[PDB]
Amino acid sequence: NAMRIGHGFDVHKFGENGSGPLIIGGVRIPYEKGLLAHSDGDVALHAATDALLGAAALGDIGKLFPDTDPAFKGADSRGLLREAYRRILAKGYKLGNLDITIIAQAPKMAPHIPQMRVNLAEDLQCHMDDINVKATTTEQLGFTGRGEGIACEAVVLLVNV
Amino acid sequence: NAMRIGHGFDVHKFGENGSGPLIIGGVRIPYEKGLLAHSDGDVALHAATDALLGAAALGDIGKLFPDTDPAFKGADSRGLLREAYRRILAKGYKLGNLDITIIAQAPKMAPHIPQMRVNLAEDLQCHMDDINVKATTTEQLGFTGRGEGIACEAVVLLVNV
Amino acid sequence: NAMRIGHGFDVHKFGENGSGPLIIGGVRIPYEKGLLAHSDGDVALHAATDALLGAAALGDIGKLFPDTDPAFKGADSRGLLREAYRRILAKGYKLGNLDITIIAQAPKMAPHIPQMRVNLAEDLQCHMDDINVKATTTEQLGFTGRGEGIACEAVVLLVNV
Repeated sequence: NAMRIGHGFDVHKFGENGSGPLIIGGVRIPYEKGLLAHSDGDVALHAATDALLGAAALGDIGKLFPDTDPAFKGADSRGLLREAYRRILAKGYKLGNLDITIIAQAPKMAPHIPQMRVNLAEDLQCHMDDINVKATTTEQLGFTGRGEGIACEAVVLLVNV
Repeated sequence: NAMRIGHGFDVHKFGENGSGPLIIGGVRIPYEKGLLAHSDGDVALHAATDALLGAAALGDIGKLFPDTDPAFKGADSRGLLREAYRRILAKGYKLGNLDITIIAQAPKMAPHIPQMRVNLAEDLQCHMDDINVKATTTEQLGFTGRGEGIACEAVVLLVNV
Repeated sequence: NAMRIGHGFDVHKFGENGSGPLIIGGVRIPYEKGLLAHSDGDVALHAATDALLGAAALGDIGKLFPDTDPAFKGADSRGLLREAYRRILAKGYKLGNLDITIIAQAPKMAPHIPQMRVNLAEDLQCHMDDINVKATTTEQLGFTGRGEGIACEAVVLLVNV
């Protein structure tokens, strides 16, 4: 039972032309709209969490932190990540590595990726070499391209201890 | 050559407002429309199969079970899964673990996941701990959100014997 | 640090009704439009590259080959792949296996997959058994289904040397 694979996927619709400014990978990114979600609305962490729990066959964030429950209204996605990893460790697994892809027309994710990596390496208690983050656009096609929300895909490897 | 990775992806358009009621992960889920496909139309099994065959570098379900061939009109996706695994075993591989994500606005996948896991653990001849299933919506965005079909992504790890 | 996982994702919008004819997985496929990209516009290689670099926590193709830089206007995606792998080897990793899924309504990818596999096995310097390629459509749904562009997802396993 040496190694386990996991996959995550999250999308959030953009809000009004208010503020937010969208938080992603625990980083506050200036933008003229934020994302609409029951929680912090951080698609990168949501997708990373789902990957982790999925690898551990623990379901997903829903299965750990009921979406219905008012205790998680606006809750910090970094907190959820951190709890999820505590459970994974409990079960005798440890992060191998993590690869994330943000899918967004705008804003540019590039400048914020180093800090995102810092946050995750901190949260999954590991060296920053086990964390990789990418962005791409869909060349203006589909709802991400039409500019309506952003999406995120994650892929994870867990190692036995 | 210790371990091999695989990825799958399937989508089916919804039919009329007839019946179906859609079958997914081998589970019959009540819903006012079913999916339109040449076979059973089970996106979770289709995507899981593709992942498995992909990891084994065996192509995909097309390469094993010609879509053109009338012998697979309405064929049980569980049967196809089962044959595909027989071939994978033949080649000296065995499931490590499987993680699936269903992408759908409605109906709720939650209540049916335990049974889906039972079906796969049965079919891939393994303990149910090596099988993980998740759902998410795309927050009403895109064709899954517009309610037009459902999509499924799968990720697999094969181990050498 | 035995094995590392990676994920890639690319999409390109179709051009006019001119020529192109679209190049994918290094194969020239007859079609009445080609893809619109700053480079060769080969979504299969782009996604494969991103997976590789992602597994190596090296960022993505952007981080190696600035999109802004005029030296990569129309550049061969096979060249980029090849350079990326040189860097991965430099860091003590080697391909385990690769699985790719092309997502397209038309044209049919089927007949070209053997040759695509030849190109990659050549480029990643390995036996063709470590390379798997698939296509699917989205049953005419979404922008791939509406026929507006094609998309590609890749998944990779790197082994330590």
